[PDB]
Amino acid sequence: HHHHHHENLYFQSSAKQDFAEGVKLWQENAVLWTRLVQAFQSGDQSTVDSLLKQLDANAARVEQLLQRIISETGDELARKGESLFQRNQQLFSQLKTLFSQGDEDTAKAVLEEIQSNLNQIQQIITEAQKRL
Repeated sequence: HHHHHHENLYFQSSAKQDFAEGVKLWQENAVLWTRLVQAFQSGDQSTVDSLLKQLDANAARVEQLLQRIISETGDELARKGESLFQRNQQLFSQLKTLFSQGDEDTAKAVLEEIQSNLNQIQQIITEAQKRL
């Protein structure tokens, strides 16, 4: 890893490593969520639920990685991203309830919220890379 930024920044290479791992997990989540939406459209809640479990697991994994970045470096962007993943975790359990009830209408709206969160996370990733 390299940190040759012209600004006096204290980003750690081990934090950058954790960041890279978090991004890869997010990329996986992006694929899993994309498929989730496809399953949602087809009405296959059983696949959706399974994917939500994977999405939640990865979200927690990234959360931990971001906390490590905060602990070592103190990246405010990691904190921002963390809260977005934490919200997604909440929304994943919200979907679980909604699909258990059968309320796909609201579940759609929740998925839309998750989408916008993923977009914000992408922005965090982009800007974090700039600072790294």
